[PDB]
Amino acid sequence: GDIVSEKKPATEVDPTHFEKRFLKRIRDLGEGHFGKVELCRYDPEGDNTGEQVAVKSLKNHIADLKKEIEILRNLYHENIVKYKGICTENGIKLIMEFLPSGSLKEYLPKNKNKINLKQQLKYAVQICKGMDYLGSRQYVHRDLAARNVLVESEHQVKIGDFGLTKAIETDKEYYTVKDDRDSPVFWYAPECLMQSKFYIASDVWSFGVTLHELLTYCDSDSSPMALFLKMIGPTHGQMTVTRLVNTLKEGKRLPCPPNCPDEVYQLMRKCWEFQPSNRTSFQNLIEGFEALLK
Amino acid sequence: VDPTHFEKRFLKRIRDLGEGHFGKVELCRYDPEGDNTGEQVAVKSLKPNHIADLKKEIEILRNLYHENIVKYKGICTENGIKLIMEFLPSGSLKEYLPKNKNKINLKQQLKYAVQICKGMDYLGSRQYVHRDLAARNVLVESEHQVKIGDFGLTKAIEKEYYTVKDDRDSPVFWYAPECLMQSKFYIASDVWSFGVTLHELLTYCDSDSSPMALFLKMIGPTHGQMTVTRLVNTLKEGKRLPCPPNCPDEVYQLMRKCWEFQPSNRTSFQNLIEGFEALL
Ligand SMILES: CC(C)N1CCC[C@H]1C(=O)N1CCC(n2cnc3cnc4[nH]ccc4c32)CC1
Ligand SMILES: CC(C)N1CCC[C@H]1C(=O)N1CCC(n2cnc3cnc4[nH]ccc4c32)CC1
Repeated sequence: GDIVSEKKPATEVDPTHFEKRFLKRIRDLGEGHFGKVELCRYDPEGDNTGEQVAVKSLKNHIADLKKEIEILRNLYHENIVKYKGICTENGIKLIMEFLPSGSLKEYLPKNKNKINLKQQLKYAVQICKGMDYLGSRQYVHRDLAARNVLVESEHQVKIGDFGLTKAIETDKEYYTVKDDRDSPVFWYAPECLMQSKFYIASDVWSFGVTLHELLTYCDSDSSPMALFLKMIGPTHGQMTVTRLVNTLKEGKRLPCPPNCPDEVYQLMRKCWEFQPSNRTSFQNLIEGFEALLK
Repeated sequence: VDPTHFEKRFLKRIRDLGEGHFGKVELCRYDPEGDNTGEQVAVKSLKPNHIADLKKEIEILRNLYHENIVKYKGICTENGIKLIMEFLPSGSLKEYLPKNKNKINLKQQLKYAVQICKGMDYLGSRQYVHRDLAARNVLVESEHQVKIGDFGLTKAIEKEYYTVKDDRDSPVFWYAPECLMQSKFYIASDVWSFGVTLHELLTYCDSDSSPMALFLKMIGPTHGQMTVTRLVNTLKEGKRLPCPPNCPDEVYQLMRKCWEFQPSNRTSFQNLIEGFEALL
C-alpha cells in the first residue's frame, strides 16, 4: 500500500508559549544569581511591531529557574510583576511583562522632583502588601532591595525578581541557606548573617533597609552598603561580615535619612529589632504608614 | 665598627624564604670580602608606607633573647631599613616535617611543642601577643631544636588584649572566636593558635590534613565572604579539629584545653609545658 502518515490533530495555540526565533534581544535589565534578565521584543511578524517583554535566562541551575517560574506563575497580586509565559528550547526562559520605568534604583534619582514623602510612603505600603502576599503563601524572598522593586507608574510599584525566593516548609519558621557567597549582606538580618537562617521576619529587616533606600531616593552615596562600610571600615575583606554582625550586636543601625520624620524612622527601627520575634510584621507596617498617610 | 650594622653593598640576594604581611624574607650572603665566603643571613625588607611597622618589629626582636626565638643579627640602613636575622637552613616545620617523618617520632614532636610553648611564654611575659603562631612560622634549628621565626604581626599589650584594625589577611583557621568576632587579641588567643600549631605538628604539616583543609571540609569550601561567620558558628556549636591520627588521647586532651570558647577557661603556656613534660 501507500506510505502511511499520522492523522494531524487540531493544533491549538498557547498564548503563554513564546518561540525563541521571535524573541529579539534589545538590552540587559539586570543580572541575577542564576539568571539574567533582558528586554526583548517578541516579534512574530518580523516588522518591529511586536510587544516588549522581560526575558529571564540562565547565565546546571535549570532546576532553580524552573522553580522560580512555577512560583511566579502562581502569584497574582497588583504589587508583584506579572508572569507572561515561557520559551522552551531541556533549556527554558521566563517571560514577564516589561516595566519601562525600570527599578526604583534607576527611577528615584531621576524623579526626585516628582516624588514627595506621601508618594514614598504609598510605595512603602505597596511593597509591604506584595511582601505580605508572598509571606501568606509561605515564601521567603531573601533579596528585597530597591534594585528589585519595579515602577509600574508614578503611583504603582511591583516586586520584580524572585531569583532567591524559597518556600518555608509547613509548620516550620525558616529556610536554611546553603548557597550564600553572593548574599546581599548589607540588607540582611543578624540571624541570616550568623546562622544562615531565613525567616519572614528576615524579609521585614530587608524591607527596613529598602525603606531607607526609598527615603534617600536610592542615591549611591547614601546606599546601605556605602553607609555600613563607613561605619565598619571598607578595608576588612573576608572580615567584613563578622565586623557587620559585631556592629549590629552592639545596637548600631543605619541613621535617620535626611528630611525623614521621626514617626517614619520609628517604623523603620521596628524592622531592625535584633531578635526576629521582636520585629514588626508587614501588616503592622501597612497600618502604621496608612495612619501617617491619613 | 658596629657588628650589628650590615652594609647594603655587601648583601647578595640568593632566594626568597617567605612573604609576610608588610615584609618579605630573603636568604642573602653578607660578603664584605667579595669572594663568596661570607656568612648566610635571613633579611626582612618591606614589600614594594609600613616602615614604622617594620621598625617596631626590629625593636621587638632586638630585645628578645631566648633559645626558642630566632636571633636578631642587625640592621641595614639606607629612611629605609632591613632586618638581619640568623639563617636556619632546615627552614620551617611546614617544609621540614613532610620530608622527615621517619626521623621525627611522637617524643620529638612533644619536645618541639615544649620549645614552642617556652618561646611563647617568654613573649607573653614581655606583654606581647604574637597573632601568627603557625607551623609555617616555626623554624628548625636542628632535629632537636625549633625557634619561633617571624614577628610580623607581634603587638604589645598596653589591659588584657590588643584591638585589631588591619585584619583582611588574618590567618582565620588559626584564630580564636574572640579574634574572629570582636577583633580582640589576648595572650589566651595565642594559646588557641598554639593548639592549632600542635595539630599541624602531629599531622606532620601534611597539606591534606591542614587546619584550613579540615575546617573547609567541616563548614563547606564554597561560602566566599560568608566563610568566617560559618567558622564562628561551627566554633560556637562546640565543634573542633579532630584528634590527629596516632595521637594519644592524653596529648589530644591538652590540645582541647587550648580551645575552650572563653579565653579565661583556656590553659596557660606554663600549664602546657608541665603537661607535656609529664608525658615525656
Ligand atoms: C537580582 C539582583 C541580584 N539583580 C541586581 C541587578 C538588578 C537585579 C535584577 O537582576 N533584576 C532583574 C531585572 C529587573 N528589571 C529592571 N527593569 C525591568 C523592567 N521590567 C521587568 N520585568 C521583570 C523584570 C524587569 C526589570 C530589575 C531586577
Ligand atoms: C609570615 C607568614 C605569613 N609567611 C607565610 C610564608 C611563611 C611566612 C614567612 O614569611 N616567614 C618568614 C621567613 C621564614 N623562614 C623560612 N626559612 C627560614 C630560614 N631562616 C630564617 N631566619 C629568619 C626567618 C627564616 C626563615 C618562615 C616564615
